[PDB]
Amino acid sequence: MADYLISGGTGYVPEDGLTAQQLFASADGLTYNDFLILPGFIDFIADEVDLTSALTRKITLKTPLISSPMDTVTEADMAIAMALMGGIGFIHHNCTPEFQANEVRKVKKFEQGFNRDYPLASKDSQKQLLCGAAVGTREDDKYRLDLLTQAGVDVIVLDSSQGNSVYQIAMVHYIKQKYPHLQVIGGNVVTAAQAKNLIDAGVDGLRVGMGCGSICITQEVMACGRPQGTAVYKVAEYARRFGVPIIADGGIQTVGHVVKALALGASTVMMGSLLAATTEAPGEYFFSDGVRLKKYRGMGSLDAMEKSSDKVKIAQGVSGSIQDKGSIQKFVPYLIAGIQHGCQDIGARSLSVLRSMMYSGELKFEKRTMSAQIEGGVHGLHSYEKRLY
Amino acid sequence: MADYLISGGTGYVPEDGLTAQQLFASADGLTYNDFLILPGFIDFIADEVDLTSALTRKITLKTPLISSPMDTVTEADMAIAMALMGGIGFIHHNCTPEFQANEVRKVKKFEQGFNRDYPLASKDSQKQLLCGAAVGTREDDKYRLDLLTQAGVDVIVLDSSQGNSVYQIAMVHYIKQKYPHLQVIGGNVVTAAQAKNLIDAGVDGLRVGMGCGSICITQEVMACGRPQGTAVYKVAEYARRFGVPIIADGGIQTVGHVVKALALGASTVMMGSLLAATTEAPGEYFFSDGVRLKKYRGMGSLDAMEKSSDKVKIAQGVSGSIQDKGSIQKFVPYLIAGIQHGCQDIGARSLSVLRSMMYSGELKFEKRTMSAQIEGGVHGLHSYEKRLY
Amino acid sequence: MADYLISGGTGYVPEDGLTAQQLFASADGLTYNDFLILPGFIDFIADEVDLTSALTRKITLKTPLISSPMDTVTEADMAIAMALMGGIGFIHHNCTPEFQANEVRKVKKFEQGFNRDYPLASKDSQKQLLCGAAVGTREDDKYRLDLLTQAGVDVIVLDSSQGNSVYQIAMVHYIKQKYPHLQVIGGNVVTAAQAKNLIDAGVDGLRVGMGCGSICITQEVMACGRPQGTAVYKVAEYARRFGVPIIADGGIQTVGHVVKALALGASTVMMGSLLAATTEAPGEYFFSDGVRLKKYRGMGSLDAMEKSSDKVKIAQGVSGSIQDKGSIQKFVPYLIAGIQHGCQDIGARSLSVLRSMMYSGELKFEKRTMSAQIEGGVHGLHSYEKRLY
Amino acid sequence: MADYLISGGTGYVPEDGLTAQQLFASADGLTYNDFLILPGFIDFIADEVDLTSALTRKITLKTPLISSPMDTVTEADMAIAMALMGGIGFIHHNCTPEFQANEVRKVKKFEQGFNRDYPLASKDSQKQLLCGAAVGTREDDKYRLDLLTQAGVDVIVLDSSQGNSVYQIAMVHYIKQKYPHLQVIGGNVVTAAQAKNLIDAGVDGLRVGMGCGSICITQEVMACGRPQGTAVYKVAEYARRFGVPIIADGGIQTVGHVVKALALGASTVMMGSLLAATTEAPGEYFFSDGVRLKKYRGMGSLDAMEKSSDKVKIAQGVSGSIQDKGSIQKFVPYLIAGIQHGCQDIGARSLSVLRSMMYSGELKFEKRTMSAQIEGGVHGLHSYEKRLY
Ligand SMILES: NC(=O)c1ccc[n+]([C@@H]2O[C@H](COP(=O)([O-])OP(=O)(O)OC[C@H]3O[C@@H](n4cnc5c(N)ncnc54)[C@H](O)[C@@H]3O)[C@@H](O)[C@H]2O)c1
Ligand SMILES: NC(=O)c1ccc[n+]([C@@H]2O[C@H](COP(=O)([O-])OP(=O)(O)OC[C@H]3O[C@@H](n4cnc5c(N)ncnc54)[C@H](O)[C@@H]3O)[C@@H](O)[C@H]2O)c1
Ligand SMILES: NC(=O)c1ccc[n+]([C@@H]2O[C@H](COP(=O)([O-])OP(=O)(O)OC[C@H]3O[C@@H](n4cnc5c(N)ncnc54)[C@H](O)[C@@H]3O)[C@@H](O)[C@H]2O)c1
Ligand SMILES: NC(=O)c1ccc[n+]([C@@H]2O[C@H](COP(=O)([O-])OP(=O)(O)OC[C@H]3O[C@@H](n4cnc5c(N)ncnc54)[C@H](O)[C@@H]3O)[C@@H](O)[C@H]2O)c1
Ligand SMILES: O=c1[nH]cnc2c1ncn2[C@@H]1O[C@H](COP(=O)(O)O)[C@@H](O)[C@H]1O
Ligand SMILES: O=c1[nH]cnc2c1ncn2[C@@H]1O[C@H](COP(=O)(O)O)[C@@H](O)[C@H]1O
Ligand SMILES: O=c1[nH]cnc2c1ncn2[C@@H]1O[C@H](COP(=O)(O)O)[C@@H](O)[C@H]1O
Ligand SMILES: O=c1[nH]cnc2c1ncn2[C@@H]1O[C@H](COP(=O)(O)O)[C@@H](O)[C@H]1O
Repeated sequence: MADYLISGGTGYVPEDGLTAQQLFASADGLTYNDFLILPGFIDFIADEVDLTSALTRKITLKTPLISSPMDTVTEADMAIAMALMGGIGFIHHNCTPEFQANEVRKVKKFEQGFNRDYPLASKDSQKQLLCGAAVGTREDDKYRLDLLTQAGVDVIVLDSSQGNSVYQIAMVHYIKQKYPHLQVIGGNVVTAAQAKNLIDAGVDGLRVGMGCGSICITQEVMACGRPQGTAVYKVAEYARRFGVPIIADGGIQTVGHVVKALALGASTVMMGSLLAATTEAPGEYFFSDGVRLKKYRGMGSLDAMEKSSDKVKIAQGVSGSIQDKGSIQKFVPYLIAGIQHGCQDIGARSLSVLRSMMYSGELKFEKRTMSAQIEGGVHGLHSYEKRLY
Repeated sequence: MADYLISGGTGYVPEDGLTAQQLFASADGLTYNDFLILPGFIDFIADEVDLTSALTRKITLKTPLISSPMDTVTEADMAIAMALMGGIGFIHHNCTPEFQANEVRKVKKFEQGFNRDYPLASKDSQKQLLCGAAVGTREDDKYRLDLLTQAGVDVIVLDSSQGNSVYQIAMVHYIKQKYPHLQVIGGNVVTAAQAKNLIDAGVDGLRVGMGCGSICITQEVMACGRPQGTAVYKVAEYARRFGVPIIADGGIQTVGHVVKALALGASTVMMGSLLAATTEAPGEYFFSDGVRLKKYRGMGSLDAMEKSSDKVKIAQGVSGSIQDKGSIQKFVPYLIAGIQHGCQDIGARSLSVLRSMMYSGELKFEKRTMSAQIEGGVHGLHSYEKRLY
Repeated sequence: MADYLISGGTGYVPEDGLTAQQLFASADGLTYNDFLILPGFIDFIADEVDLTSALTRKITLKTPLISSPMDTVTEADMAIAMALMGGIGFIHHNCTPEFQANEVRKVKKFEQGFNRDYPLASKDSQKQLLCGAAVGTREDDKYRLDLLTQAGVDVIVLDSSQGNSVYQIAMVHYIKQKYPHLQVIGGNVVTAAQAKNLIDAGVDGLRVGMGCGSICITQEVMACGRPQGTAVYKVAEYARRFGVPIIADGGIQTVGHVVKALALGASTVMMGSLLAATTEAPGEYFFSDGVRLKKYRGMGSLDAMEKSSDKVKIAQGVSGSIQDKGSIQKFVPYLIAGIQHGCQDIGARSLSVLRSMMYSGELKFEKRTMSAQIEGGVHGLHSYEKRLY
Repeated sequence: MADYLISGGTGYVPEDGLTAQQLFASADGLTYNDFLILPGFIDFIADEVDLTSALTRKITLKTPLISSPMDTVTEADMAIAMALMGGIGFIHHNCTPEFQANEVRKVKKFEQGFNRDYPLASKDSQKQLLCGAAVGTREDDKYRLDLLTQAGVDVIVLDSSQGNSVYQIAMVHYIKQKYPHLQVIGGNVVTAAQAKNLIDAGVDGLRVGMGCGSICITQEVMACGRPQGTAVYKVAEYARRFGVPIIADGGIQTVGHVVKALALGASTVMMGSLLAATTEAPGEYFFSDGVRLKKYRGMGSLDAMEKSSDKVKIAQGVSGSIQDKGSIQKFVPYLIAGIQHGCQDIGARSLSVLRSMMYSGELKFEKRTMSAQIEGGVHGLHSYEKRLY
């Protein structure tokens, strides 16, 4: 019985798999599809799994999930639904300042019932729903920010492809002195050197990803960006040294990508395309080839840039369509159950525990070859029907 | 004279290829498609090749092949046919306890003739066919297990996606105390750390693979699993230290995948999709686009979970169809002859010899690039017809 | 302020140094002099440090220190003194069976006072001092073992240069069936492959080291042995999987070697030359060139083999002398204070905690070049006097 | 109990240490002092160890030991004694042809008794002692070789610092056509490329080492040679492909160097300095500072090149003295017992088995750091006396 004397509270666990530190040592360009998380020990049911998540230094959500500040994803209906599910939405800024402040006002005034329960409903002190908003880094964004702070916005995201700029750092120093209470997320960043300049400017969170988004062409136009899994791991590991949470933003096609982003050190995950074409996503449904579709586009797509408007405009995103997904109040419970089940197979009873296992090297990972990615999908069938829930 | 003095019973063999230990040192995600086994020396005919296989610590099969405990693969007709061919079948548990015990009873009472010959017919002491059954890890599975042990079941498989759980370890300790004679296979596991907890619980065999199965989506939903060749090699090497055989389960598309699974240290191989849509697989044939198909589905697909029905259910598998393959009594002889010719090209006269050559580093392997996998398949033709036998 | 959300109970610690696994990855021949342990965090005084140590599966000492079964180190006076200090002594077997049983009898009958205090005095259930004895693997050792078990010996060490033998495994099986209460330490071993056979034979502890001891010539005579730090790490890691403690035996010149041996996974440390030429070490003091010396010799030295006696005898050790060190009741408190201060600088409040930090990767090491070993000694002085306490 | 089914005749052995192939992969300059052989499993007594050794393609000695063709080591008294002990001696050629043929004649005419027993006495078909002789690669060496073959010499060594020459290859072709029965050892070589040219010329054995010998200065004069352990391993591995045995020549200070040389693939070991200053070594004893010494010198030392004398001669060796060792009939039994005990600790019951274990990867090695070489010698004593037997 005296095994406790020879190694204390450890006990022997066979070594198998790679720590996150080893998984990224090779300096390949790993994205979420390129690796798996190895199963752990299960000693809890999947419903016990705590999804409590830092959005910023001060704001805590009960679900890691965020709707992206895009004009085809997040206006007040999306922000209300995401808050009720225990995430948040950032109202997009491809609209007039007064329009965006009116969308924020609708979220802050919602009250519910003015039929279901929302035990994760992600409220502020006054029992109003939490709301985020995007702003740019121009001089008009100072006026927009006056209106949004008057409308009771809880958190601001500085909304750029490349947040490591004098323009953004000046905007951070301006917000943190004029509205010291206001939580500011800087971004986008993909390197620790970008993250250090915004953390030194005093941001309360970071938004991580460049390229990677489903509608994005920044990598093939600008040559610039990073494989998103590697960016999330590198920026989360840097931001963690300063107590700064990160949002893994863009490239999330599946529940398994969400679990990978959280496991690599993201505190929250931001989705455009996964929440696009829901009932709460702005714009109308339409039929093309007998499929109920809704528009979805990059904010640096030409039609997104033509709205509300150096002579030649470089596209950084595409405009397209996503098939109807139903309602956020149906889809986000599927994401929550999928995340909890993923955490349960991993043996983490909490997302804070999941990241603690990753940084301690208790959590183990495994690379996938191309043939392993084929083997991990559906293969060898004549036909099949992938109904996820 | 001098050769024996200078190096004993060795003699010089040029070094070429990698040992299994070197093949997996790189920590890539190798699956079966990612590597080849190098040819050895042939000094026997392929019909000399002994396919004798440990299923558990106590049970030996004269052939390595197992039918998977799936409701579209293994009821009594499959289990009878697989036993007569010298494998075994595990009766699925997506049915009431009395139905599954009646399927087991039909296997144990079969006798043959109540006409081919079955010199590998895989029988117990009383000359009844061997039968396996699946059970879960709930409290109803204790009653199910009582009925199955009354029906004379020879071996139990504990049937989970992630067998390293308190629920499963408790079910192992319960079976081994109440039914000490009964052989228990634990699983599914893909890591040695999972394998150690079930081997310490006292399982008699392990079932290896998570993801990998043709109908499986656990990797894209849960983020969790392993490339199956790597999982088989790692878990077989760990389980071997304790005298525990392993079943390589799922991702077997070809005879070459079976030979690879056995070469990597699997004692037996379990198939769903390769034995699905045979005459003995449960369910009816049907025609769609002029092809004779039969249903094949994951046990964690939604329509499989609906049978005999936490409000939102997460799919871990798809539902689909496989093209008709004929009869087990035709197809399993093709698998046996294919395994024997593979062993003959390798220079192993037995599967025990094959694994001994692998652990001693006598058996050599070679990685395949993507261009080598293309080169290894059919290429450069206008059209062709792949008639396998 | 929610830093706990982003990484749970870990918290950020800069990475510096190597884990023990990395320190031995290079496959150099590291001994204790070849590496340092890096300092940790101090949150306790050195006297709080708990030195409770497993000698075997069942026996616990309150100090990690053992006197070696050598005829110039351990008879009853050494064994009494080492037990009173909270270690143990193994009575040597280079004597008649009746003489060794009489030495053991003197330890078991001691009582104290028939005046310092001994709060670590390392007693049995009946409040007698613990005593070990050595035996060989011949047929006369069965009679010797009968006398020693009648004399009330608590633990047996099987005393060979190379314990992985049929002769030794047979002696283990013989002891464990005839004397099932009796604790057996196997050895000497230096590889996990040797440790496997003795652990499978059923030893309760292992003695680790071959060559390495101050009087050793086994390496330049037999070509056979291992660098002792590497042997301790590799055998302790293997033995830990089975709950078997290890004794790091030989090559301990300093307190820092003891702290290194314990950090590398040794449960206890065995000393010959460090405890030789104390007042309790057998044999007389003598003067040569004006220095008070006592004889110290290997048990495979020719004069040690000439005592109590294939015509040509191979020496495996030398015969020599050590300068007088005083008394065990003065020297072992210096070793204890040195071990506790080493643990305090490391940041481990217990030896069980120290090994837990090492296996978990929290304890970091650092290799020393030859120039770093020079820099870590006394250097650049005209003269100096190294008074240790 | 079917553990044989899962891995055949292998059985599980924990991997620990390096195979010889891995030990030399790093391309350091390992000599014998730089590595250890790890202990194996002992299932035999050391006297069972068979030391039967190929000298050439045709000649077998019962002991691996050869006296070097040096004028301070091997004339007829040494060659007789080495043959009676079950090695051989090569009579040196720093003499006139008639003198060397008379030394060979005395060995071939010896008979014994014209009283110990010599069960290893290393005779030819006619029950005469085996004798070797050296020759050079000049035209006078053709006449010398006529006389030596008339005197009944059994084996010739071609005696050069650098055997990969037109002069030596011509001499090999000349011997093999004029005396087809006569066994020829080529050398010295240290690379496989040198070995390939002499093996293609048709030598029956190789002599391996350049520098390394105790009296060597070839490395600091010529810049040319190899670390002897590495040379033995490389040349033995190459020569083994053709069934050619190797002599490891020079740098043998200890029994452990002999066991290392044999384990690295040497079939026999050649000694100068270890057999110098024995009673059978040519030259007289003399006293200097009260020590009974005998001269020992390199054959390329100036005073060795003066005997039997562009104009400037380069020393390749030193002239010196060795302390008296006694008689070959006392010392060679110590070498034999030391080799057998080293083999017993390693777990090889034969030298053919030892080399088979090394090439198959079963024999494991371990590098020594400088601090491990210190720890492996005598350390931490005031004084000591190293009596070897
Ligand atoms: N994450 C991505 O990979 C990514 C890539 C492209 C676009 N987007 C999104 O599309 C939208 C537009 O992105 P963007 O980066 O093109 O917008 P942006 O306004 O940040 O940048 C456009 C250009 O204006 C410059 N700029 C910004 N503020 C300035 C100031 N005060 N003075 C002078 N120049 C200034 C920028 O450096 C850049 O050259 C945002 O919603 C953004 O998140 C995201
Ligand atoms: N590739 C694979 O290995 C794989 C992947 C997915 C599903 N499957 C198969 O699909 C079927 C279902 O797999 P599964 O893992 O979903 O079934 P499962 O019943 O093992 O697990 C379902 C859930 O219930 C939990 N659970 C199990 N026993 C419990 C108990 N007593 N109390 C409380 N909670 C308990 C589990 O931890 C898990 O959260 C099986 O046939 C399985 O083999 C296999
Ligand atoms: N550093 C070390 O670990 C080391 C090295 C050398 C010696 N020593 C010590 O010196 C002493 C002698 O060591 P040793 O290994 O020479 O003693 P030993 O008795 O274990 O071995 C001596 C020889 O006898 C053989 N032998 C042992 N039992 C036998 C049996 N029943 N039948 C036949 N042969 C048998 C062994 O295999 C070996 O060849 C011990 O105190 C030992 O601990 C220790
Ligand atoms: N460690 C060693 O291997 C080593 C090193 C130096 C010397 N030695 C020994 O010292 C002795 C002398 O060695 P050596 O190599 O100096 O002797 P050597 O006669 O082989 O070489 C001396 C020189 O003469 C040349 N030579 C040889 N045969 C020739 C021919 N027919 N025509 C023209 N040139 C020819 C050689 O190439 C070399 O330049 C030998 O006993 C040898 O084994 C050994
Ligand atoms: O026009 C664009 N080009 C590049 N990236 C964009 C653009 N518009 C939005 N993004 C990014 O894409 C993310 C959404 O990606 P998705 O979830 O994969 O669809 C957003 O949150 C932005 O970071
Ligand atoms: O619903 C499911 N999801 C994931 N894996 C499954 C599911 N049902 C069965 N499996 C696994 O898939 C294996 C069969 O894989 P196949 O032989 O490649 O078709 C089974 O034996 C199970 O381990
Ligand atoms: O004759 C011998 N040769 C080699 N090792 C020995 C011999 N006798 C004892 N030993 C070992 O040396 C250890 C003591 O080493 P020391 O503490 O460094 O002096 C003992 O416990 C034995 O393992
Ligand atoms: O003059 C010389 N220089 C260098 N090596 C020599 C010389 N003479 C003999 N040797 C080598 O030294 C070996 C003996 O080395 P030892 O046994 O270490 O003393 C001989 O067999 C030769 O290969």
